[PDB]
Amino acid sequence: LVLYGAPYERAVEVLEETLRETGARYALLIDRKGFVLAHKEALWAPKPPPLDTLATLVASNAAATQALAKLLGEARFQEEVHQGERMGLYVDEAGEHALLVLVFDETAPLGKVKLHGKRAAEALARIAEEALA
Amino acid sequence: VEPSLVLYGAPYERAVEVLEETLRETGARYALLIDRKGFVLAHKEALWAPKPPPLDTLATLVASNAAATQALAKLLGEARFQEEVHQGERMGLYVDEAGEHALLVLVFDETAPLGKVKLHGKRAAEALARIAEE
Ligand SMILES: [Mg+2]
Ligand SMILES: [Mg+2]
Repeated sequence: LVLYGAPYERAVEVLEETLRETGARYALLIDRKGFVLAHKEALWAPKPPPLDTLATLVASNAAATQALAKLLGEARFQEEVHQGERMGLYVDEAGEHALLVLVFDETAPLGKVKLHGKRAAEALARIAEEALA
Repeated sequence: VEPSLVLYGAPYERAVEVLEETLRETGARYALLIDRKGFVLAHKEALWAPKPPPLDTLATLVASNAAATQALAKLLGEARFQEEVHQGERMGLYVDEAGEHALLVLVFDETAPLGKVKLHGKRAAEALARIAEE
């Protein structure tokens, strides 16, 4: 998967609107190998952790949790939320081959992270499908 | 190797009562307390639920994931994640710390609302942390 030109612009605007609606810090669209396709940071937030590193670790986790999903009777998980004391991550599918990642702190309410995250994942899935066909 | 903690006698009965209560309040299928090596310390299944998947394998895989996501937690400034939800189309899993060395796991389907799973799951995990610490 590779986005450039118009579809890239469109994915970046989705990530921008998603950050405004959720109050999350960083939003990324990544492939399942961990390659960053697009990313946006909230102006107010500090410098993120290295985002390629974050993406590789999220893609490792997505491959690894499939065995557990299969034990529950499904090919893979659709979404996962990992909460620390102060930081959390929401990961959702953007179609078959990509993942939306949102990194948030206590100032994003989780309900919004998940609601606008789902919506963003669907918009990104259309972008990704249209760019792949 | 032995478990990080083993329960017996009254702590055990009390951990089992937490698990049964949590199943009733949440509508979840299976409720387990496990350690970070994958041993099942206590488990309870809802009377209506079918036979679970192999619960020793479920605890092992949850424990493997709990080790593996520490690098990602560290990257975000945390020693490890404190709670995780893995959501499938129909099934889900809620994992929460029960003190330093044990994890509460709840396995649910769409008949358990997620807001109940999390609220009663967090209460269970705190009651189990106490049982564990002592
Ligand atoms: Mg999804
Ligand atoms: Mg907790």
